[PDB]
Amino acid sequence: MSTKTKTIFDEIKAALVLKVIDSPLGRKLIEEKAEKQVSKTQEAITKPIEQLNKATGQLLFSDTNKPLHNIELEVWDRDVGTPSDYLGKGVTDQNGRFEIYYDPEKAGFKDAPDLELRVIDNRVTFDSDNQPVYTNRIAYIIKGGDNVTQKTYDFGTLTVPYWPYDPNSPFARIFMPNPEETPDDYSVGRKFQAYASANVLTPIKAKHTIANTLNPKEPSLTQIQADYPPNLTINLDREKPGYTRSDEYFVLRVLNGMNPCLLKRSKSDPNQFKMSFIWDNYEKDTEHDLHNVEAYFVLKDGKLFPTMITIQSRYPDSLAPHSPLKDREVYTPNDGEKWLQAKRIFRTAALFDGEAIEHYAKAHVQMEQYAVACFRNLRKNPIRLMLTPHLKSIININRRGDDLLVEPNLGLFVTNGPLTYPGFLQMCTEVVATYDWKDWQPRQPICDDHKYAKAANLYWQILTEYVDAFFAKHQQAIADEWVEIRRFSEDLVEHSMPYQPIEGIMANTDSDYEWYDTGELDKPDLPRATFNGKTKVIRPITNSNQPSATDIDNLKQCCRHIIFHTTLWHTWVNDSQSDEGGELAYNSLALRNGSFGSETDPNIAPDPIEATNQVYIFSVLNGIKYGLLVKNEDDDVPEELRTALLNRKDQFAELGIDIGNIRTLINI
Ligand SMILES: [Fe+2]
Ligand code: NA
Repeated sequence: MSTKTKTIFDEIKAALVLKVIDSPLGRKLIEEKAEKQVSKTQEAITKPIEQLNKATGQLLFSDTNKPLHNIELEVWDRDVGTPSDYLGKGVTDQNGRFEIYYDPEKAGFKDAPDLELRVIDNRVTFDSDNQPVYTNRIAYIIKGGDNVTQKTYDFGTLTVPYWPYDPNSPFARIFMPNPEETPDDYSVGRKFQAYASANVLTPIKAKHTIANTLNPKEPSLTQIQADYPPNLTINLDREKPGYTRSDEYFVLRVLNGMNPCLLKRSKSDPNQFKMSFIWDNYEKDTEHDLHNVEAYFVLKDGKLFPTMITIQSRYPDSLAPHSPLKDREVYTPNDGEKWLQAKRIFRTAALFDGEAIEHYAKAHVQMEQYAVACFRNLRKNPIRLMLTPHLKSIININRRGDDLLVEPNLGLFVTNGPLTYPGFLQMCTEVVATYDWKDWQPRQPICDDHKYAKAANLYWQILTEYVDAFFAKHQQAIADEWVEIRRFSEDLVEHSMPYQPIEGIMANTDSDYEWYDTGELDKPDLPRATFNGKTKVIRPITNSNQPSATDIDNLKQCCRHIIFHTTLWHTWVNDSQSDEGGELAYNSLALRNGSFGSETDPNIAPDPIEATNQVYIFSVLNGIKYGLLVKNEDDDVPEELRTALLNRKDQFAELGIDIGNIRTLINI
């Protein structure tokens, strides 16, 4: 086997690299990498303006050719084999035009400056006394004329690749071939936690992988499970045997698990509920099985009990979408082990769906567009201070997932998922083509045990208070620089997906059943705009250069949406990955060879390498936990939000939630 040797050397290689980085050598390089990307903020050139010289011009985005507005510019002298010299500061106007006053005399050495224009980025931090701290970063450098001896030097109109859009993605994403040159890097802490976690967990996965080549049936599932730390379900079953396989727990995790199911209620019998996963739209891979599974529940006295689970499976042959299905089967809670096996199958469909749609699609992809637009257009406007800390760093993790999670042949969700890469992708494009911010609100609690709904609504009201307060406080500044909000809106609409009414797994085909709550769902009746000849999925926040009641409310809602999904939602879906899928016997992204058998059957379960990679990835992804609202390890979370969340600590406690476990952003 040609693959065995290279696989081994690759696992070894990975291990060694992690040794190097998770060490003094690695840490020094990381920390210094962080320190160099800080631009020393220069002081104003106080001197008579007549005695000063000037440089003028206009800056445009390289991809939209729109003005690069309100961005800081520094005039420097670039000298060969000599340190550069600072000559003057200034900003672009809303048309990207600039008239920088610079002093040639800070040349010192030469008779005339050889000009160099720097585009300057910056992050805002709050100090001890809650006052803004501006930390610069060099965004771009343009070479200007040499021997400049004119009292006005003009660059004219130039383009700048500032946060460019990826033209090869079906999604609005940043263009980042080299993730090593991100314009928004992680914190050194986030990096350190990552490399540490990986250094602990990777030698295990490596051991298993190397072991698998020596014997394709080894290591056992028992050995793989043992060699990793236990998860929630293992612990639970260690206290009370078989608890997590019970109906009560099945329902609880359907409601509040990693994939918190938005159930369908019956129109005739409002006590009847169901959840459908149908994959007729998608291409099955050759290894795993595919199951159209539907779980039915009844509501009795504020409790949800499972009534049946129907399973309709693809033949192993049935690869292409809409290929033949085996006869649908029906399972009730008294059908014993076939009932238990049905519950496991449902769990796996729910886990793969949860990772594709609820996680990767709804959280990562949907929020990246807001990130890119935000950092593209929000500078002078206070809303920046409100949005950036939640949208920062997400470009990094998505670009990483391009290799780690959703790579055409090596990514976990593709490989371990029952679909081909085109299938998984199709799920993603399908749902993201319908995600908008307008009139969006969290689902309502079906019952008292519906923890996620209660949690989500509480958090939502917190966000409402926060947003209202913030908008009130910075009203004048928000209005004064509303143009930024317009450019923000325009970038969002223009770069979003073309709208496409829902289809596939998340589309209801049932006449009897309707979504019990529609607040999170797509509102097709609400008008959407058109760009480039297609109706766009994201609705515009504004189309005027000054705010109005409508426009302001629009912005407030968009802000609520963004903050909600970048904090609580992603927290919930991501940090629940171990709890749902840490134990192989209980859950996986797919099943094999009929999917029916005892949960100890290694033929049904993932093969050793898929298994170990499953547990590895879940444990890593939930094991890295940097960036929490309460902890505020980056000192950039506006204090109003913090105090709003802290104020409501105990109501969250009453739902078994620590507000300190709520992440600030998406960076894992
Ligand atoms: Fe994530
Ligand atoms: Na696959």
